[PDB]
Amino acid sequence: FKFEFKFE
Amino acid sequence: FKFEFKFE
Amino acid sequence: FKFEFKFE
Amino acid sequence: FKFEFKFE
Amino acid sequence: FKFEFKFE
Amino acid sequence: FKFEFKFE
Amino acid sequence: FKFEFKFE
Amino acid sequence: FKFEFKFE
Amino acid sequence: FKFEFKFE
Amino acid sequence: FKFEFKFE
Amino acid sequence: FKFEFKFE
Amino acid sequence: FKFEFKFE
Amino acid sequence: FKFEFKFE
Amino acid sequence: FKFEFKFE
Amino acid sequence: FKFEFKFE
Amino acid sequence: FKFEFKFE
Amino acid sequence: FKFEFKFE
Amino acid sequence: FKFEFKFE
Amino acid sequence: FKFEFKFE
Amino acid sequence: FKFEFKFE
Amino acid sequence: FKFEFKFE
Amino acid sequence: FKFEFKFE
Amino acid sequence: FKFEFKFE
Amino acid sequence: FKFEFKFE
Amino acid sequence: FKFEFKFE
Amino acid sequence: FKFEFKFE
Amino acid sequence: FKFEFKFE
Amino acid sequence: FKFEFKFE
Amino acid sequence: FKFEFKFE
Amino acid sequence: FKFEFKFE
Amino acid sequence: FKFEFKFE
Amino acid sequence: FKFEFKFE
Amino acid sequence: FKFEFKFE
Amino acid sequence: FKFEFKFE
Amino acid sequence: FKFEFKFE
Amino acid sequence: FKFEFKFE
Amino acid sequence: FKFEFKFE
Amino acid sequence: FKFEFKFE
Amino acid sequence: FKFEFKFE
Amino acid sequence: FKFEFKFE
Amino acid sequence: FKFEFKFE
Amino acid sequence: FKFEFKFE
Amino acid sequence: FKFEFKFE
Amino acid sequence: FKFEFKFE
Amino acid sequence: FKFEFKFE
Amino acid sequence: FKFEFKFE
Amino acid sequence: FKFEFKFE
Amino acid sequence: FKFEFKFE
Amino acid sequence: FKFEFKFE
Amino acid sequence: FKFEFKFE
Amino acid sequence: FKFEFKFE
Amino acid sequence: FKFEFKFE
Amino acid sequence: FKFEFKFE
Amino acid sequence: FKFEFKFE
Amino acid sequence: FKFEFKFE
Amino acid sequence: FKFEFKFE
Amino acid sequence: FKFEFKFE
Amino acid sequence: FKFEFKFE
Amino acid sequence: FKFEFKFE
Amino acid sequence: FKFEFKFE
Amino acid sequence: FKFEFKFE
Amino acid sequence: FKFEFKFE
Amino acid sequence: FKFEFKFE
Amino acid sequence: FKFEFKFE
Amino acid sequence: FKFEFKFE
Amino acid sequence: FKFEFKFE
Amino acid sequence: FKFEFKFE
Amino acid sequence: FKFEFKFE
Amino acid sequence: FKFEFKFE
Amino acid sequence: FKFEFKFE
Amino acid sequence: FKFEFKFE
Amino acid sequence: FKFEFKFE
Repeated sequence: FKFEFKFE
Repeated sequence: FKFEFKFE
Repeated sequence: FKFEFKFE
Repeated sequence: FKFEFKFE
Repeated sequence: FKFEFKFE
Repeated sequence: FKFEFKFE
Repeated sequence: FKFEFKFE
Repeated sequence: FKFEFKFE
Repeated sequence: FKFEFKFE
Repeated sequence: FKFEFKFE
Repeated sequence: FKFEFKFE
Repeated sequence: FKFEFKFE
Repeated sequence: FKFEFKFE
Repeated sequence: FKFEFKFE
Repeated sequence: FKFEFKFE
Repeated sequence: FKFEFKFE
Repeated sequence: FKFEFKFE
Repeated sequence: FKFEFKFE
Repeated sequence: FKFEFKFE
Repeated sequence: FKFEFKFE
Repeated sequence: FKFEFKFE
Repeated sequence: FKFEFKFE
Repeated sequence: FKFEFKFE
Repeated sequence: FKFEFKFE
Repeated sequence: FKFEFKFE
Repeated sequence: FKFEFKFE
Repeated sequence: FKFEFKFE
Repeated sequence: FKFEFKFE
Repeated sequence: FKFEFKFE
Repeated sequence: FKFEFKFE
Repeated sequence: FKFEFKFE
Repeated sequence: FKFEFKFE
Repeated sequence: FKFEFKFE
Repeated sequence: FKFEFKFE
Repeated sequence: FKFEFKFE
Repeated sequence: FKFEFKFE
Repeated sequence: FKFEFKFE
Repeated sequence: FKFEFKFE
Repeated sequence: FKFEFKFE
Repeated sequence: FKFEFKFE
Repeated sequence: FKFEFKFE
Repeated sequence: FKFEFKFE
Repeated sequence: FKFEFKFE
Repeated sequence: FKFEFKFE
Repeated sequence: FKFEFKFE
Repeated sequence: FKFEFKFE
Repeated sequence: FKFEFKFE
Repeated sequence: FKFEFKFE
Repeated sequence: FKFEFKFE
Repeated sequence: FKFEFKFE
Repeated sequence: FKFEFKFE
Repeated sequence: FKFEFKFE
Repeated sequence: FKFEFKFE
Repeated sequence: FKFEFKFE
Repeated sequence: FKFEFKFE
Repeated sequence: FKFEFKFE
Repeated sequence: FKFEFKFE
Repeated sequence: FKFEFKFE
Repeated sequence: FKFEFKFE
Repeated sequence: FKFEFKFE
Repeated sequence: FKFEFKFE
Repeated sequence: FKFEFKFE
Repeated sequence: FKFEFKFE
Repeated sequence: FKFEFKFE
Repeated sequence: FKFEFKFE
Repeated sequence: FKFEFKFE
Repeated sequence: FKFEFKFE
Repeated sequence: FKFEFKFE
Repeated sequence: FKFEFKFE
Repeated sequence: FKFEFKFE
Repeated sequence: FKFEFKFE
Repeated sequence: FKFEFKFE
């Protein structure tokens, strides 16, 4: 159950 | 169940 | 069951 | 339950 | 229950 | 309960 | 309860 | 309760 | 209660 | 209460 | 109450 | 109260 | 009150 | 009060 | 009050 | 007051 | 006041 | 005042 | 005689 | 014989 | 016979 | 006769 | 028979 | 007849 | 029967 | 009839 | 029956 | 009927 | 019944 | 009916 | 009943 | 009814 | 009752 | 009713 | 009552 | 009512 | 996060 | 062979 | 997220 | 065989 | 962080 | 068999 | 850091 | 069997 | 560094 | 059984 | 380096 | 039983 | 190198 | 019982 | 190399 | 009882 | 190699 | 009692 | 910023 | 399967 | 910087 | 399952 | 630099 | 489960 | 360089 | 559980 | 080089 | 619990 | 080469 | 508890 | 080669 | 407690 | 080969 | 306490 | 082969 | 105290 959050 | 979140 | 969300 | 957090 | 925080 | 902290 | 802190 | 500290 | 400190 | 100290 | 000091 | 000292 | 000194 | 001295 | 000296 | 001397 | 000398 | 002498 | 099965 | 089935 | 099932 | 099961 | 279940 | 169980 | 439970 | 229990 | 509990 | 207890 | 408690 | 107690 | 206390 | 006491 | 105190 | 006292 | 004092 | 005294 | 599996 | 799996 | 598989 | 697992 | 498991 | 586990 | 476990 | 453990 | 344990 | 331990 | 212990 | 110990 | 001990 | 010891 | 001891 | 000892 | 001793 | 001794 | 997701 | 996310 | 997450 | 994160 | 985390 | 981190 | 940590 | 670290 | 540590 | 370290 | 240590 | 070390 | 040590 | 060592 | 030692 | 050693 | 020793 | 040794 992955979750990535890239800001840039 | 991956979830990608790019912001830029 | 991927899900991408690109904002930019 | 991974959680990725990139900032750059 | 991993948690990564990359800054760079 | 791992916790990753990269700074570069 | 691990904790990594990479600086580089 | 491990604690990692890399500096390079 | 480990503690590592790698410099290199 | 271990304490690791690498220098290379 | 261990203490290691590796230089190399 | 051990004390390790590696030099190589 | 041990003390080790390894050189190699 | 042991004292270890390795040289190789 | 031990003292070891290993050379090899 | 022991004294160890290894040479191999 | 022991003294050991091992050569091998 | 013992004195040990091994040669093998 | 392997069998890979990826999901995500 | 190897067999992959990558769904995503 | 080997069998993998990687969900993520 | 292995069976791998990854989650994340 | 071997069985792994790696959650992360 | 092993059974592995990883968490993290 | 062997059983591991590695938390980390 | 072992039972391993790792923490860290 | 054997039982380990390794904390670290 | 052992019981291991590691700390570190 | 045996019981170990190794602190280090 | 033993009881081990290590420190170091 | 036996009791050990090894400090090192 | 023993009692061991190691130091080193 | 027996009592040991080994210093080394 | 013994009492051991080692030194070395 | 017996008493030993072994110095070596 | 003995008293042992070793030296070496 | 329920799971169901059948083999053979 | 045969295989079956359910998620959620 | 049901799955069905047959080989051979 | 059969298998079942629940998380959370 | 509850867990449930059934085999066989 | 059966299995159950709770964390936190 | 509470723990709960049941087998069989 | 049954098991229980508390840290901190 | 408090500890609590119950078995059976 | 029961168990309890305090450090520091 | 204080210690506290209770069994049974 | 009960137990107590102080170092330093 | 002071020591303190109490049993029972 | 009771116990006490001083070194140095 | 001074020593101090008290029992009972 | 009481005890005292000096070396050197 | 001087010695000093007192009992009681 | 009292005791005294000289060597060499 | 707000987000909401539903599946099934 | 339900999800939620909040940012900023 | 702020963050909030909900699952289930 | 609830989560929170704060930065800066 | 500041950081804060909450779970549960 | 609560956490805190400070740097610099 | 400075560092501070809090848990619980 | 409280922690502190200083470097340089 | 300098270093300082505090716990508790 | 307090600590200090100096090098060079 | 120089070294210095403090505890307590 | 104080310590010192010199080398070379 | 030279060496020097101090304690206390 | 003072010490010295010379080699070569 | 040469050697020299001093104590006290 | 003084010492000397010669070899070869 | 040669050898020489001095004490005192 | 003086010593000598010859071999071969």
